Parts: sequence; C-alpha cells; structure tokens
Amino acid sequence: QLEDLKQQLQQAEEALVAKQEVIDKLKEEAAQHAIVMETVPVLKAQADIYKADFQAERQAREKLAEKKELLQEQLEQLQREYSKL
Amino acid sequence: EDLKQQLQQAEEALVAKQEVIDKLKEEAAQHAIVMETVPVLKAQADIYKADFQAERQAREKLAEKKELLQEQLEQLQREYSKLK
Repeated sequence: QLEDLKQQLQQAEEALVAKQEVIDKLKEEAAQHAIVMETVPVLKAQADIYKADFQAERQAREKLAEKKELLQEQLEQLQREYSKL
Repeated sequence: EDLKQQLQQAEEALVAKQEVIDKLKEEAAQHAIVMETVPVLKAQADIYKADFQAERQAREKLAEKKELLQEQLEQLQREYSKLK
C-alpha cells in the first residue's frame, strides 16, 4: 500500500547525521587548515623585515666602506712622505 | 496522528546541514589555494634572512679591518712626526 509514508525518515535520519559527520570531520580539517594559514602572515612578515634589515646592513656596510678607502687614500700620501725619511 | 508536522523539520535541518557542508567546502577551497602561497613566501623569507645574516657578516668583518686601519694611520702619525 504505502509503508514508507512515515518510514522514509528511516533514510532521512540515516543521512541527517551521516552529514553532521562531514561537518565535524570538515570542521577539524578546518582546524589544521587555519593553523597552516597562520604560517603565511609571519613568513610574509619575515621576508619583508629581513629584506629591510638586509638593506640596512648593506647601507651601513657601504657607509663603512667609504671610510675604509677614504682612510686608506691617506696612508698612500702620508707614507710617500715617510719615504724621504 | 500521522500529520508529519515534523518531517518538515527532519529536512529543514538536513538542508541546513548540507548547506553548512558546502560553506565549508568553499572555505576549505580558499584555504587550499592560499596554502600554495607558502613555498614562495618561505623561499623569500629563507633568502632574505640568509642574505641579511651575510651582510651582518661583511659589515662586522669590514668594521674590524677599518679599525686596524686607524691603528696603522695612528702609529704612523706618531712615527712620521717623530722625524720631520
């Protein structure tokens, strides 16, 4: 006749929570997905700070490097005069 | 008494729940793509930190040579004017 009038819940509830399955499975996948998502803003942060820091170190080296040969241009002309002893 | 006045709820939740299953899949999507951003972001970090450490090396290393260089220009200024 029709025994699935109020017997088709026997399939509705059998999927109804084989779907909160996926919601909980997914939800914990989401947990670890957002943990690795925590990686990138820092990795971005490290790149852009270490580039700036590298540039500052170049600059400061440069600033030092001029003095190294400026000061060594003086040892060539003072030492030439310590040649006629 | 068979008035399924509650299968209309045994599906208003089923629907909500595959609704949420899908919101998750699109959320899981945008994650899975940005997860690709990482070998690149690591590669740049890895390098900007390696090179930055290297410049500190040469800056340090250069600062040392420079201070031996004033040690030669000084001990020479006491030595050239000890004569004159």
